[PDB]
Amino acid sequence: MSQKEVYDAAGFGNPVSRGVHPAIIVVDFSYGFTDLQYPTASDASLQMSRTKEICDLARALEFPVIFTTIAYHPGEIPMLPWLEKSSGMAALLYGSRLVEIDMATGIQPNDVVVVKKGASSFFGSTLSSLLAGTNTDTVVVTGATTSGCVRATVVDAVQSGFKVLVPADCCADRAKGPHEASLYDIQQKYGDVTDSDDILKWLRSVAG
Amino acid sequence: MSQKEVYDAAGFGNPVSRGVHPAIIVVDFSYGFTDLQYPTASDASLQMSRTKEICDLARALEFPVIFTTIAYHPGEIPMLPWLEKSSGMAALLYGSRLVEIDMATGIQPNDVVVVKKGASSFFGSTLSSLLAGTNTDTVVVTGATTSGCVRATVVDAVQSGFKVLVPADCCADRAKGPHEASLYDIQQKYGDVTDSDDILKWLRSVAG
Amino acid sequence: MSQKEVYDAAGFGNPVSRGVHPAIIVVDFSYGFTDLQYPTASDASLQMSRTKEICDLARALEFPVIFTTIAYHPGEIPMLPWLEKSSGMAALLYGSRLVEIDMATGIQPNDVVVVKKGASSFFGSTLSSLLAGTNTDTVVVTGATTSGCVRATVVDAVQSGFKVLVPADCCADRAKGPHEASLYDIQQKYGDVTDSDDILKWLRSVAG
Amino acid sequence: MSQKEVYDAAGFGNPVSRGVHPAIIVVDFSYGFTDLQYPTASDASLQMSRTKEICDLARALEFPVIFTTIAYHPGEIPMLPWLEKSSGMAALLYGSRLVEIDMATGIQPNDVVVVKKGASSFFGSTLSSLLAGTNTDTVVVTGATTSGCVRATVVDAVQSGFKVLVPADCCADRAKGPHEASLYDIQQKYGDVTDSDDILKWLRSVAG
Repeated sequence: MSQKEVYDAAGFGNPVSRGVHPAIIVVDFSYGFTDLQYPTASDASLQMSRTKEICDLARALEFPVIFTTIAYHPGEIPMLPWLEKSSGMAALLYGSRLVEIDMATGIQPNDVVVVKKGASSFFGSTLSSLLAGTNTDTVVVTGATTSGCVRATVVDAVQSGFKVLVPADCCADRAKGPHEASLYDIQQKYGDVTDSDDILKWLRSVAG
Repeated sequence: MSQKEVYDAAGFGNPVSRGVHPAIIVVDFSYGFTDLQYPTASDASLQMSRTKEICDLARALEFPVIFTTIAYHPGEIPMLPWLEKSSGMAALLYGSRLVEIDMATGIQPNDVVVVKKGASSFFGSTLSSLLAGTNTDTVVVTGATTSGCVRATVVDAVQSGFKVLVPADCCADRAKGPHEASLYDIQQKYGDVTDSDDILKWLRSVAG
Repeated sequence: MSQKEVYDAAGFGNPVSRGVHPAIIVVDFSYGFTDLQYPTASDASLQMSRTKEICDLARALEFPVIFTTIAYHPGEIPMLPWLEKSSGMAALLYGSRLVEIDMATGIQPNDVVVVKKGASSFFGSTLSSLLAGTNTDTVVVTGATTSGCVRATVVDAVQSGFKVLVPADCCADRAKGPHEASLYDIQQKYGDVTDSDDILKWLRSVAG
Repeated sequence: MSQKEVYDAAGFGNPVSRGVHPAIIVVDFSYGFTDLQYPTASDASLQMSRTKEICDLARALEFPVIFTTIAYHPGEIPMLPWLEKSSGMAALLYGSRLVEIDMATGIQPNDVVVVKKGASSFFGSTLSSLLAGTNTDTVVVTGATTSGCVRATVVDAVQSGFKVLVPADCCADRAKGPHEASLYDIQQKYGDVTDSDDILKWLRSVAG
């Protein structure tokens, strides 16, 4: 059997039947991840403009739009073993520009920001409670990086009881390889990989 | 700059300074994932044998050895959106042979089994509590599959405050591509990828 | 100011605006907690019959009905510090009668049982995912004991994003004092304390 | 039999065998809970002074000292059902004086502050990860209020795998009844209730 045949027989890759209460999660489009002056950053310019379109529509339709950022207090750095492996993350300190949401996302004062300490937007955060509290059934995940925080957020979203959509053109990464690998795993096991055009049309449809 | 230089500059790929309270986590070496009569399974013959060596030594040294398995009640199936995407997992039912831990692992009567409903062994489970309760500082993660439950468990282990070691020869997957992509991401961001020979020598060293 | 005036000015004791997607959580009505032959048990006979009425109605109306039980593998006992304080709980072993749901609840084969290791039905369990996955917005909490597992479950339910109702006549405890104290705290801070008559009428109303 | 005999027979009230890696958790000694100009506050003058002694010693011994606070973005308010019941908490806004830690605690610039959205300091927060990451085995819990955030934090600490000590003279509440009821439940089921004198002597003993 080919890999495609193996995954098919294993029952992977089924489509998600989308719900009627969407929410947008924008994962770590902070300057630390989007401004190339910083060692941890990637080129996310196109991805942020696509994400802005999605968020602008969702916000106007009164669907939840939630941004995430990784930020640390100095005393937390030696306490968290993730920062031993991923030591570049220690630069993401409260009060620094690195932790601020990139303005290219079109973030507005109303928009809730959730601060987290790991990869997943759900881990050690209030995110699940906000989604459950707004009766969310379907999440659209965007952000940086595809192979890191985005993939981790996607796994947690489906595990938490939410259907997951991922517009590939809204996900940025440091390299094509890990980007493609995570989108494959997501499409097979965790959510539907699609594009912003689909998302936009879909959001208009559920509002209608 | 090259991918290697980008990840280096971003602060990834640092070694783990190993602790002195090890625990072994054996992720989903149930018959459902190891016996090729089931379409969800992979060839894990070598991997289980190497995992057995690690577990036997750890158990003899009184380090926690914890096995995980995915099992569902019929009523849970329509409740969990993961099962929409990965519908093959719905075969993993309480009372079935699919959910039983494969005896090739060497599992003993008093070894703890954690039942979970998703990919990560930590998600919606008692795992973090067992490890914190035993003052564990370093986990060795093994099992099936590398790109699925293993990877998810590794991300959660480091996020939960445990240093992570992953012996690659103890991890099985249904395809080479996803296996290697996950090992890459782990080595960069989440833990140290190594082999069973290293783990065995290391466990004896902490015992000494 | 009187205590009543203090709590009122502090903004406590507001009513809950009930949602339209109810679920019933039956906390630890296992024989270990309901059969007086066991040291950990209380008289829960009246409470179980009221709970049975609620569950029978909810089940027939196709609202989720979920039972919880505390059960341990022998190897878990030394790992969990809760069992150092509450050592009677160590008797609740898998395969024992103590962990079985009391038949007086009217539990049916279809009903999902969630196994947990602590007080809260949400802690280290799949409960939140089942409720989110069924688009639940309002939970009715019943079980044993009011001051222990019930109160803990109630706190976690509201924290998790669900509105909470507690029929007092469905909650059993070892003594009146702790029972009354927890119902007070719940009414002030966490949910609406009411009775089974109210719940039954309310469930019929949302179905209608 | 009497209540005392019932709790004894049920296996409650056992002493905690204290560990050797202490951490201090200071629960919500923010101005919102300690400054009587705010209707959510209680007199915590003595309690903060005794907590300061514990924190000063722990900090000098390089044991983690972690402060918690409840803070909301305006957008989060309609999302969290806890705020429907306990509407006074909606005053606890980012940027306000209400959410700042009271300087009477002795809090130092590099002491870690964890922001949370509910009662328990562990719920939807990074707290468990910080404690596991520092190999903490025993927590001392202090703060406001005994029957609310303190109690919830204590339940979660033991559930999360940490032994719990609660110096009663470091816990403040807005009424005597709930304070005593919570201390009773804790002493029976979750941790050891003691005083600051004991904690100070104990901390020096583990240091020796």
